Amino acid sequence: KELGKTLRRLRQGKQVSISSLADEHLSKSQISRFERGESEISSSRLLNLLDKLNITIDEFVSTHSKTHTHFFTLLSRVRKYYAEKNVAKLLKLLEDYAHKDYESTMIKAILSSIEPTVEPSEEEVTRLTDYLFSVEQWGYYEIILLGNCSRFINYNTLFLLTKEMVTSFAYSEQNKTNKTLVTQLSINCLIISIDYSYFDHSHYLIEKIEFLLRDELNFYEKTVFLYVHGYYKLKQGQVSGKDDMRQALQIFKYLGEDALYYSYKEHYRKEVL
Amino acid sequence: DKELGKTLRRLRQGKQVSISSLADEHLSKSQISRFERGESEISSSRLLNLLDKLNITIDEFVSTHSKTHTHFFTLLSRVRKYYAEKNVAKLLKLLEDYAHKDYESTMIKAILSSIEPTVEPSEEEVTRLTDYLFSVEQWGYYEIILLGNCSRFINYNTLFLLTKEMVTSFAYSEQNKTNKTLVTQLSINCLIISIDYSYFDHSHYLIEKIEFLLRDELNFYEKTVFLYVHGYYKLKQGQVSGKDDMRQALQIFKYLGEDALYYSYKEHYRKEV
Repeated sequence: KELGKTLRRLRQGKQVSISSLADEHLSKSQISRFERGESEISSSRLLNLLDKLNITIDEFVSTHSKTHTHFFTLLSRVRKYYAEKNVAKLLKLLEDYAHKDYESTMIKAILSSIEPTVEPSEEEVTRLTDYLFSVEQWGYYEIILLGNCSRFINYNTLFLLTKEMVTSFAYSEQNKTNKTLVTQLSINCLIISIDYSYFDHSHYLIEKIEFLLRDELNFYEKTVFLYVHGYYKLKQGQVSGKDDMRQALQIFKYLGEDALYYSYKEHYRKEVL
Repeated sequence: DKELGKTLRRLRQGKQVSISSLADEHLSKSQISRFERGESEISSSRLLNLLDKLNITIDEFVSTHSKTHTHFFTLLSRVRKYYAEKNVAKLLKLLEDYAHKDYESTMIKAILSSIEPTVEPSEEEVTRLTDYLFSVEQWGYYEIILLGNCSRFINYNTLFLLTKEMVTSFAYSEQNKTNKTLVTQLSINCLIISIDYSYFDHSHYLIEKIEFLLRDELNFYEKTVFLYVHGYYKLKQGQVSGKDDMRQALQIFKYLGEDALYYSYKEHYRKEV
């Protein structure tokens, strides 16, 4: 509808003629009618055009519109209403997703942190975990659902799901945005393993987190891991973990991350001191 | 084409979705089948709608399909491999295969120069490259990677002016943020050069842009580098508190076990401070 106009603008900005893009299975008329909005074009031909023009399909669609993934839109709306503490609008979003079981479960799980009246039932959570167990390629969808619902999942199932998510990611194409989320959820499961004294699970998650952080930047996850791993060493007898936690606090302080600094500081004063 | 249908089927299979639930009055279930089998086409908007219905981000599609099926992505993966091995022989065979591709060959020669200084892009090649980058509608991954890898052969004044345009017009995706992160790094790199050449009006402009780019983001690595470089700017303006900023960034590197970064920034600190 308007995809053609986006293609024309980017194509012309690169000074690439339509005649230079045409070949045996892509004519100049097919490109022109698409750019003019007079005809659609096959997805394989668009991907061929974007490849010749060195435009990722992600850059192409995001230039056209921000409305192309309803799940990500739902996450941004929830992110907005949660910051506003807009209870009413979150419950309205819950009514929009009443026919979507997993999404409504996730909305109710997020809603509970600011309104204990709303809570996902155990049958709803079990349906979600059953879905996540049956998934063999963990994607952005699955990772976000687990992370935003982990508070209503028992530790045994949460650790089993985490291990399968990490394993599934290791055999994947290694999407970098998903890697970051998989790393953050593994650290969140590591925290709970240390607090509950499941040091066998803790040692396992530590080795996977180190693997996920290797040859990556991701200084935020490394900073959180420094604190959490030091917390593990403090409960294992090593007093050096106390130095690790203090260094992680200094990192938050030096970078002006006041919210993270004060959030971890009171945790350091409660469970360590 | 046929591989495109294979990608959508395994994506739909991984999400445990049936074809009748994806079908609507725009696309019948039988055509979804024929498309996955490579026996029929679908329009580009139908493909985008299918991915959204499957709750698969366009970034996920890029990493699972475009990464191994587009010219620029496969080129970068070969350059990274041959550069890591210092395989100058495999890099020139690459260049001869991309000799007809102008901007790609310019970048290959610019990267080969760091190991084999007899290879350099001509002044006519750089002018065509900067013409192109000055004239694009938006800065995508392709344009950002070109500037970052060829910046050694661009005079400072053009590099700064190109950096201004890149910051203003880069293709931004909220779900991904890969381009935004690269733009932040290249802006910090241009900031370092502006300080060494004592062009502090350019520096103060880049500082304000980098602070904006780091707002509402994590990116602790870029913030740690920016903390050092901003402290170097402060020191070069008589603000000796910049020394504290530079020492703090070095401590962040040391606490996180980033030895290559710690010693590299330490060496710069011991010389110029």
